[PDB]
Amino acid sequence: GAIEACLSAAGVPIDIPGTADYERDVEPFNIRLPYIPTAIAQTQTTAHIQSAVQCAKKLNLKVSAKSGGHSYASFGFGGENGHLMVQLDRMIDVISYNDKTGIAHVEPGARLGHLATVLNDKYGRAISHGTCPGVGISGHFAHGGFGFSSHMHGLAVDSVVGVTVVLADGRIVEASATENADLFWGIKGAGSNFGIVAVWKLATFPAPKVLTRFGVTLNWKNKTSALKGIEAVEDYARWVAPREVNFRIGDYGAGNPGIEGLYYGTPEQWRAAFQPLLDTLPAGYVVNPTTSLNWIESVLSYSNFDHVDFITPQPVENFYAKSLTLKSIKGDAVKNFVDYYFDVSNKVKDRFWFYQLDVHGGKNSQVTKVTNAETAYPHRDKLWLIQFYDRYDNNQTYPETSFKFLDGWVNSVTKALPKSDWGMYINYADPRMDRDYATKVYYGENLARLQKLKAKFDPTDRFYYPQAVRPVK
Ligand SMILES: *Cc1cc2c(nc3c(=O)[nH]c(=O)nc-3n2C[C@H](O)[C@H](O)[C@H](O)COP(=O)(O)OP(=O)(O)OC[C@H]2O[C@@H](n3cnc4c(N)ncnc43)[C@H](O)[C@@H]2O)c(*)c1C
Ligand SMILES: O=C1N[C@H](CO)[C@@H](O[C@@H]2O[C@H](CO)[C@@H](O)[C@H](O)[C@H]2O)[C@H](O)[C@H]1O
Ligand SMILES: O=C1N[C@H](CO)[C@@H](O[C@@H]2O[C@H](CO)[C@@H](O)[C@H](O)[C@H]2O)[C@H](O)[C@H]1O
Ligand SMILES: *[C@@H]1O[C@H](CO)[C@@H](O)[C@H](O)[C@H]1NC(C)=O
Ligand SMILES: [Cl-]
Ligand SMILES: [Cl-]
Ligand SMILES: [Cl-]
Ligand SMILES: [Cl-]
Ligand SMILES: [Zn+2]
Ligand SMILES: [Zn+2]
Ligand SMILES: [Zn+2]
Repeated sequence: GAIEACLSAAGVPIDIPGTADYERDVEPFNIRLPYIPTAIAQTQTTAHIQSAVQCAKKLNLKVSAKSGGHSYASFGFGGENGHLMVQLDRMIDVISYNDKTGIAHVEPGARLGHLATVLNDKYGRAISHGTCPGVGISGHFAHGGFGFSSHMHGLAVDSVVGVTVVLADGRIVEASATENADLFWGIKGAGSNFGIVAVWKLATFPAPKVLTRFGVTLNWKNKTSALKGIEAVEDYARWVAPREVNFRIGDYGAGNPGIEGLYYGTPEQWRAAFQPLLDTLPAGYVVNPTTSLNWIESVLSYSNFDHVDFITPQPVENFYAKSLTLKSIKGDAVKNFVDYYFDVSNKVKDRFWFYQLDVHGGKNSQVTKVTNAETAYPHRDKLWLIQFYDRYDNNQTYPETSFKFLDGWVNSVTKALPKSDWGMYINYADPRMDRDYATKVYYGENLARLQKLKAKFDPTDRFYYPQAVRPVK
């Protein structure tokens, strides 16, 4: 048909329904949420991306880029059927590395494990990003990107010093502090809104040689212990936690919470640094043996796979997820959170679920050294980044009634807070919110500026998806 002909006329490779490449490319990470693009352009160059955007304009189509395909909402498809999908995941190279500056230029289809492998093995370098090796660089970096080096070195987005971008009108432009700084600001936290990033330009650091993985089995057997433990962790996070300590509270055992973390330094330095928290934890915790690691080893250690260099998708999952970013969990919020934890969550046994309470902000958190005004990322004044995840087996249907489980847990916290105290993180995209509400919680104090920038760069909503920022002149 018309779109296939258009793409082929411009030399853009297209997927053919029924072939291996098509089946691979069209499969969402979240199989709860498949969409059917009108066509898939499997791009190899910037020029391909550009030509694909031209065809979209010619045929009046919406266009969506898919990088690693990890959108919890399948937004890489456009979050609905019938978009032109620009499939980026064969564009995987570290294009160049400058050893005077430590800056790398990277293609937009490189996955985190692959990015980390190439930068380590070829250049001895590292970037602070997420833990999942199959996550795409573009979705991740465009909206933040949090992991076990973030307390020490900041968000994935904070490594970004420039981009090459294909705009809605087909132009290719550079953005950085010194050129299209307004576009640059939007790309850094809300990047899916403003074009298709074709090259990431990224500051790196020397790959650390000395790292310690640590863990604490909390043994919170009841509401009271959990309430006291979460209070104690917030205290340590807000006022004490050194830069070198990166951690979260996680429960993957419906009642077996643990601290997991990464410390920049030796096991003995970790213990001394963490002791103030261990001293205030409810009694009964058990400190796990530490593991000594270098950089590449730490990448493998938190990956949940037997390798990290992914150039293909990871196995798919079938799930629903939600998020919160909070100034503080103290007060009725934690009370309500723990009530639900014990009276509802721990009795949910028909599928796997977890929460993670990530130490995102706090006095010594590198994430907080950037303010909300400085990039699109709006969560700089939030101490907690919280993930809620609800997963069924791939041979089951996610039940229509199951949504109320995560909805109720999140409501347990939000009902206790003024709206100004909390947001939501679009890297944990939750499609069950209308366009206005979603963008309000995803972008906080930066939404109004983002709406203007949207009117400037994508006034026809060419890159539309249901939780894109609205263009408002
Ligand atoms: C599946 C998965 C997700 C994880 C995991 N671990 C995370 C972690 O340790 N920290 C985090 O901060 N986040 C974690 N996430 C969530 C991911 O961060 C998000 O799901 C990312 O958005 C995934 O990025 P990507 O794989 O590239 O997702 P896509 O679905 O392809 O696109 C997302 C979004 O971005 C737009 N987009 C893609 N490509 C571009 C370009 N080049 N330019 C502009 N916009 C782009 C898409 O259109 C879509 O809107 C661990 C696991 C296992
Ligand atoms: O769905 C598809 N889409 C991809 C993207 O076009 C096709 O790949 C191409 O197939 C071409 C034709 O054989 C090869 O020359 C080229 O190297 C290869 O990338 C693949 O054969 C086809 O099944
Ligand atoms: O953002 C994220 N997203 C993914 C979800 O897509 C999480 O993966 C989970 O991490 C858990 C903790 O290791 C595992 O037990 C679980 O099986 C695995 O799916 C990962 O820990 C988290 O950082
Ligand atoms: C919770 O567990 C702790 C551990 O012993 C205990 O002190 C406490 O009595 C238990 N329950 C309550 C309601 O405190
Ligand atoms: Cl094929
Ligand atoms: Cl809409
Ligand atoms: Cl709309
Ligand atoms: Cl308007
Ligand atoms: Zn590789
Ligand atoms: Zn306290
Ligand atoms: Zn393997």
